[PDB]
Amino acid sequence: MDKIKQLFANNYSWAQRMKEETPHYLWIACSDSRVPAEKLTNLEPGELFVHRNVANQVIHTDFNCLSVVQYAVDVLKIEHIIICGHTNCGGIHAAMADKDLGLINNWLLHIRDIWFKHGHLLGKLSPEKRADMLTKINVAEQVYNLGRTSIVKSAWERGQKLSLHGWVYDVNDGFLVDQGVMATSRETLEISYRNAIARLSILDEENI
Amino acid sequence: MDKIKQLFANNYSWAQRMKEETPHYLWIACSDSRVPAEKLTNLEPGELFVHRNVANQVIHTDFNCLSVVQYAVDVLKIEHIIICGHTNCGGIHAAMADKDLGLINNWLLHIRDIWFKHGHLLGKLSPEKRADMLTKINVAEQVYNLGRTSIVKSAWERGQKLSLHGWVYDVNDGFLVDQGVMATSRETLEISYRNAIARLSILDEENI
Amino acid sequence: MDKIKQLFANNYSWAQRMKEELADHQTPHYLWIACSDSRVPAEKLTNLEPGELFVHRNVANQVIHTDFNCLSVVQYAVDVLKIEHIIICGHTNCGGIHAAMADKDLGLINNWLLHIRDIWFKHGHLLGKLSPEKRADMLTKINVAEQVYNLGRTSIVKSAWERGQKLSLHGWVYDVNDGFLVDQGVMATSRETLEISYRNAIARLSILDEENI
Amino acid sequence: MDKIKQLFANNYSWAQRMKEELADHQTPHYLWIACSDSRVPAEKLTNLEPGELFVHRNVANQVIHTDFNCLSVVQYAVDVLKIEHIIICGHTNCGGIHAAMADKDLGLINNWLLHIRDIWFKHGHLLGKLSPEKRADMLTKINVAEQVYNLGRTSIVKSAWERGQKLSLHGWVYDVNDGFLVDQGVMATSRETLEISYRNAIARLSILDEEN
Ligand SMILES: [Zn+2]
Ligand SMILES: [Zn+2]
Ligand SMILES: [Zn+2]
Ligand SMILES: [Zn+2]
Repeated sequence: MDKIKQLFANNYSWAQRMKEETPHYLWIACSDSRVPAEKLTNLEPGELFVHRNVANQVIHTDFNCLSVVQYAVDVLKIEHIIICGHTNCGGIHAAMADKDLGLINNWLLHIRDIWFKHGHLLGKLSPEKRADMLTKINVAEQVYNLGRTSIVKSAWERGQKLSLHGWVYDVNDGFLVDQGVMATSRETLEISYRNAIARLSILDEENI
Repeated sequence: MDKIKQLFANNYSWAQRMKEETPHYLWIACSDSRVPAEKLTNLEPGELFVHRNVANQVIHTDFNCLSVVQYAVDVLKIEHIIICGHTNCGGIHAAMADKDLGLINNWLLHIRDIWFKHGHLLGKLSPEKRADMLTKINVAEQVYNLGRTSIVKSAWERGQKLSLHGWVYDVNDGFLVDQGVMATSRETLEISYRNAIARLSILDEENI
Repeated sequence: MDKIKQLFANNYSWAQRMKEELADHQTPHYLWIACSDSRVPAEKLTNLEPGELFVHRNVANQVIHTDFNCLSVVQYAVDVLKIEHIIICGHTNCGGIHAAMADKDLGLINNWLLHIRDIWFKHGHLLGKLSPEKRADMLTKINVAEQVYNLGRTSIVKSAWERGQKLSLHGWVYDVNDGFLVDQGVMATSRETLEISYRNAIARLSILDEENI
Repeated sequence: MDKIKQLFANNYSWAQRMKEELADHQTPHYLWIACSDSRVPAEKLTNLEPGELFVHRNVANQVIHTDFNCLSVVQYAVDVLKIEHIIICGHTNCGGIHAAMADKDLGLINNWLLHIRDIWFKHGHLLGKLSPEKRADMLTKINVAEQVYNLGRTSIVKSAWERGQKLSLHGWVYDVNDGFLVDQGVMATSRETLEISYRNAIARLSILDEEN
């Protein structure tokens, strides 16, 4: 192992070079995302409370992610939760491949369920565009799952200001693109989710 | 919603400025650590595969983290997993506080079990230093847990090259500090864990 | 307190009776995944010999993709105990199904039951074609079919099949008023037979008797 | 395959018999958390009226702090069904305890059982004083004590107590050779009684008869 030594070297050089010269958002992103949230958003370290998992999921009964959410909402009183996906997501491609990759396959079955849920849409899409579309639909679905948590519903019910957001950044331009699901209440969840799916389901003439 | 608008402005300006101008590590870090791993390690982007949760835990039965680990080891063939803690960890402080914070308290009970495991040590330490020591002990314990997973044990059993590391990022100097648990095998895990705890139990003349 | 004291008295009485008036069946041959409501016990339903059932019970008998607890029961049952039959058993008048369908925030359990609500959505057209007082029991039946489908898609079961291990998956429901086990159609000995039977089962359930419309 | 066909014939036979020869107990009054081994069924052990038990079973009857499955059963039982008694029941000759104690990689289940191994090491001094053939049954007992302790530290149970809701936690073990439920000593109606009873139970288990 030389890569560990290289990492210590780079950390030392960075820290030295730098010295020579209340979080407000919960950010839920993917483990294989290339650009850190803070870089994408030009925020100061500490501004974001960050959870990262494979393919940026909010699975209904994932104690890990739900714990981060409950802590953020009920304890940190964070007012904004952002789910950020990205193009060329290895998690998404892994979910779409037909290989048993072992335990991770069970995690990615939730994504496969989303694929089936939108099977009519994705079936009408030319196969090479399907990954990008799934990546976007996934973000929309994860915001919907987040807004359906007991944690978020309760926060809203008691009058706590809390907004949910779902974006995708394209590795080809670094722009965050809103996928259209934005919730500040259960009604705005339902409406913007339906709206967003309808919009995502309009395919360019690369159909069937 | 101004904070969200600001984020889109920063992102746009960032990506414009930027244009006009195989992961090798699994990095398991804390959701409330402030400096991102990518910056701190000053590596090539995409070099890190990142999981972040509250208090950088590898819980034996956490599907989320174990999935990341299995994926990283069995599929990505990553050779280095690093658990990184950090000083002034809100997760650790939360674990040590006697408040019911709701669901997150269940997540942090694993940390409290670690505190009890090392209760004699921590009790001999002045109260204002205990959070600091628990944070370090926690990293050693999480590396131990990681090395005890079926995934890591199997990887080693079949002769796959895989190392586990446990560091703490020090905010006051930006340096990664090795906590001394470094495992390339079950035997090196046992020894370096025992070695690490023994070293961490030497308290500065600030006893009782 | 009196309920507990009475429980010990019931137990002591039964155990002592047994004495002055299981070990041969060390390894169970069936895994029974069922609901925590435990209306009619599996033993009563099946009249199997003592020890033959390995049992997991959770709210509304779910096999959630990423549930470490259930997946652990399944993996141990299949890879360690070498069980060749897994049965998912639902039941009518299921409190979990009823809670899942109710709008109330019951707290933590709502998150567990969101998986059943997803299933409800997944078959919303069909369930909307049913009379209101028939919907819970249709959702109970559909739930069981979906859980067999989930079980058969686990890495655990698929790997068992892929390496030639004999394993069958079953999904039944009984009416709590009569105790007759009814097969819901999803029965898998392979990924192919899972696909076919799952598809056929949903198609069959979508052909509504006019009583239920 | 014949086993299944037989099972349906048994069922039809029993159900048919019943017809030509539960609904009054729609809400159970006990939560029974026990092992998937299900050696002597809870109904047989307790002789309760049909429907009185709400049952969760998993390998080696664990209450893991972050297990959504068990915690969901517990929260539904406490907050929704308003159950006032939760019982954790272990049993001798537990395959999960035996698997926990063995060094074999059995795959995924090993991760679930790492929690039992943590308990094994937590009480490593005690368990080393026992004769090898007595260790599994001692770990079974300690396991139950520790799971009651975990249950009583859940946010679900602490909140129930905090708000004044009547709730008791129990931890029993039965010998598969005789069916007598034996109380392992951790019994909590409050956080304070949880602590005292937990400490007392471990102390009592630490006082060894003959078997060294
Ligand atoms: Zn990704
Ligand atoms: Zn932290
Ligand atoms: Zn039920
Ligand atoms: Zn057992």
